Amino acid sequence: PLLNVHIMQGHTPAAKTALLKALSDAVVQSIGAPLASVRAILQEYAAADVIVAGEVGAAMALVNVDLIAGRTVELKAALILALNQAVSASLGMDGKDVRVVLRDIPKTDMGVANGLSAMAAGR
Amino acid sequence: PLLNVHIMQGHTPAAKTALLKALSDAVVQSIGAPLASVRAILQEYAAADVIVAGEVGAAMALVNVDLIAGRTVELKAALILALNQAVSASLGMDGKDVRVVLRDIPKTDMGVANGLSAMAAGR
Amino acid sequence: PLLNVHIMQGHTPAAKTALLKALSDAVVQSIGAPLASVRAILQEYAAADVIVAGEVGAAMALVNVDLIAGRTVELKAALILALNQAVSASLGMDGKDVRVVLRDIPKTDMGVANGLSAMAAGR
Repeated sequence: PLLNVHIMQGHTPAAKTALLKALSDAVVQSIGAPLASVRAILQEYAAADVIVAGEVGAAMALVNVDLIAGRTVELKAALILALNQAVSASLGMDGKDVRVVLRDIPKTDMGVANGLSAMAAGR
Repeated sequence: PLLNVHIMQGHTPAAKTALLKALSDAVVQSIGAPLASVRAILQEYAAADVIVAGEVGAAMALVNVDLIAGRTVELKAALILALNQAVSASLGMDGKDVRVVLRDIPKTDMGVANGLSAMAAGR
Repeated sequence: PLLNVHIMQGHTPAAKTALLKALSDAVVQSIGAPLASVRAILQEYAAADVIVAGEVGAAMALVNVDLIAGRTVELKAALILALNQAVSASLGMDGKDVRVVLRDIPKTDMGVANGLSAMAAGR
């Protein structure tokens, strides 16, 4: 799965390091994805650049997951839950302030190493 | 709906604040989304970081919307139009330079507070 | 097709211009998209903000493509391959460190100029 993570400015590099590791482990543990398929990249936002429920500057975290289609509803649920808890724990956040979005990508639509599709790679 | 907005560098803080509020209002009023479900986060780009129709540095704005599946085509048209107008009015841009992308996320695939899925929470 | 590209910090301005042009060319050449429909925007990441296969700071590149649904499996394979090669050639990267994700967007869900869906304007 390919994760892009969006957090508020203000956490330390060490805290953000632990978040990346915790998200990666959360993917491996919750759905059994091979470690080599797990990537996550992080971006920080100033409070002035976010709005939540009509309130500019309210805290949020967002984990977007592009992953190969075919996971059961139950594994998808485990993944959302594990990622939400990984963010809340790593950043000292309330889980109500975190959102996780899964985008099911068909195997013909997901690239892997050297520009082959996941279907081409026999995933 | 979760919005990530991509705009050119150089706009005033007031205009970016007005943009975020106008985007949130556009979602609530065009599709009747619960206010608590509406989040938007903003990212700025240097001209050197964009290419449009082969022209490097062409001004653009982009609104990506991850929203729960099931809205009618009619509601999606109202949403796309309302978001385009929110960008155009807030930033003083031509609507031809703005793009809106809606990504339908099944209720099993959309996280809500505390890492339950939208389906789990009875949406 | 609307591309958002994610690369590591530290590449030359010439390399990033070449990357934007090569990505645009790859889309036109591989699937026959009209040049006017092709946009790409670029974001750079610090080593501290990425994790790949559990390794914080491992170099990566990511090309996310939102495109109107309907392209065949073969055209998608050509696109994923061409985009991976545009990144690797432009940035001097190993193609194993690049990923491409395609997101099929129904015409009802893809905004075009002035807040109309691609269906309201017919793509």
